[PDB]
Amino acid sequence: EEEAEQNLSELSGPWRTVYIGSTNPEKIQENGPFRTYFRELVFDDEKGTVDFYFSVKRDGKWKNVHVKATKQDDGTYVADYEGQNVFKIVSLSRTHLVAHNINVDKHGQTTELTGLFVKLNVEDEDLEKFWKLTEDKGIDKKNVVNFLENEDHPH
Amino acid sequence: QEEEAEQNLSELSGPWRTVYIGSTNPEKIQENGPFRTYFRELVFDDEKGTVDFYFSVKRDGKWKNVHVKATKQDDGTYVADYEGQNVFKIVSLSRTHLVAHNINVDKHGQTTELTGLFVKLNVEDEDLEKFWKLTEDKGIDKKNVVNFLENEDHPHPE
Repeated sequence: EEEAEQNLSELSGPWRTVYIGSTNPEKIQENGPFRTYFRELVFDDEKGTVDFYFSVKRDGKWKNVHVKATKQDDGTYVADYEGQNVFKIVSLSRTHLVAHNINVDKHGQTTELTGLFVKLNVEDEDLEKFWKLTEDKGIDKKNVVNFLENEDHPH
Repeated sequence: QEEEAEQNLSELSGPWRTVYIGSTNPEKIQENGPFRTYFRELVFDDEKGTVDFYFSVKRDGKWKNVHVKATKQDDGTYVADYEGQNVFKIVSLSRTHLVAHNINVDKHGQTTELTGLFVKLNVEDEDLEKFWKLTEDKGIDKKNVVNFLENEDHPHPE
């Protein structure tokens, strides 16, 4: 029985959107800029930044987008994406993230958003069980596909 | 003569995703292969002894949503029809992971052995309550919240 030491950087990895709510429905409608499907998040304690990787549809086409946010002394984060944004983490753990985002667009219109995201956790012993099983059946390592990374880097 | 297995897998139902899939025959999991399956959801029914699989596959340029129902056997294994006959065995399971071994026999009698690792997307009640309270605090109407876990308008992994 052992567990990895908790470090903010240990929260980095694949994350997925569960729910997103908005005071302005147009922002999260089909082709809305905030109807974002999360791919991965990278937390950096030393630089005080969070990098967001997500996908969103625009002009009927899916786009891969990266946004870097910077921590403020008040602990909140600022990011530029379809206007200015102030992002606040309401609850966080090894498995979930609940946040509140304030957006002011290029016309001075304000929208407040709430979101629930969850982390996809892959443990070491489970990976080991899969690999031992795979060699037991005589399957070559080049004969296995990583589905998780394909979803994290769609097109 | 082993004894009976007390099986309560009902609470493992929910959204699950594919992590890895290995195969003795590479053509089955390559692009356009019938076994390059992106899992979406698993529903276990302890009373009927079944498992329903919901997943997506791309067959010749188009994306397909597939539903497969499997049935347990005295054996402890499950059988299902999908691109042939299949015998599925759960080798390791827990609230978050499933490691399985599947044997497929296609229409030409060819036997393929596959291994797989799948992980569960677990959404806790404590966190769901926190989100709904916050949502209410900001005056957002429930009609204005989008569910991203069960939504047909999603991105393609390939």
